[PDB]
Amino acid sequence: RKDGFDLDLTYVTDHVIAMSGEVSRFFKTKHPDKFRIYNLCNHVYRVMIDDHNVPTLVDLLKFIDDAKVWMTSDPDHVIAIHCKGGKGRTGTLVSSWLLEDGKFDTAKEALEYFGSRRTDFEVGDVFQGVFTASQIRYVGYFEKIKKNYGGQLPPMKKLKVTGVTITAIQGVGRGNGSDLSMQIVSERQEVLLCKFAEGYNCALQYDATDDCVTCEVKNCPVLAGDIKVRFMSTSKSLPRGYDNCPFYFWFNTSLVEGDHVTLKREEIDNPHKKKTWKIYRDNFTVKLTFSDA
Repeated sequence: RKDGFDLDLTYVTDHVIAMSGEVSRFFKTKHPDKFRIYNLCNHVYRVMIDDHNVPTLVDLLKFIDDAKVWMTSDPDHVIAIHCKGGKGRTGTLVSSWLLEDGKFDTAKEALEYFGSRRTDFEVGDVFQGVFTASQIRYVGYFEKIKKNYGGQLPPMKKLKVTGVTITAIQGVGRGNGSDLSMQIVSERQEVLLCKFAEGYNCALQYDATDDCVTCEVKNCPVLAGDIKVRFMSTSKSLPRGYDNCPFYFWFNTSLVEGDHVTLKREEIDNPHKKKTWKIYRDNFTVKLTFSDA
């Protein structure tokens, strides 16, 4: 800002920018004809990602391909990734790029580096100060793709949710799952809704001894690719976090191992924030049971 530019702009590296008339002016003078801008919310590449959500794995690989050709074609080329505040969504793509460009071997290091450069958190509180749990997971997904699938999408696995289990239920909503409903979202569309107490597409069992609820999930259509699962509540005590609900997460069907996915507190979106840890206890987990489809 010694040059007089007042932009919320960070050189994550010398050639990788994260940011939130003055902007066009900055790139025209500092990087004339040598910039590519990525809009997350004609040297412009658009990818629309909802606040506090992830790009699909397809969105992410498309971006990587586009970024790579631009970056490799000229030493002085720069990429600039912009968002609302240029935080979690921006960090997801930048960290993925940093992994692609070889600067880091692991997602954890890439993510932590982005957080240290972009924010004044620095290392320690980066993971939940900057990213959602799904955002962390998706950069981890990209790491696995690069290491084990040659930078390409894994073989498609199609699944159906046959069950959901939630542990440490006491103190969450009404404490017996009766306030809860579950929505499954694929490609921006609701594909299943379960209302627990009522038995609407499901059957609820509450176990007071194990402090858990288990719900048989009925009528799930075939799920393929990136799946968002949202939980809603009619209770007064369960706060809504991001995404207008108590808790939610994204996963990719083709990266599920075995017949289930179990997510710990820190792996679920909203409970990942420390402010909620009086509600979501250390043993709070959500597990989805699948069948092959």
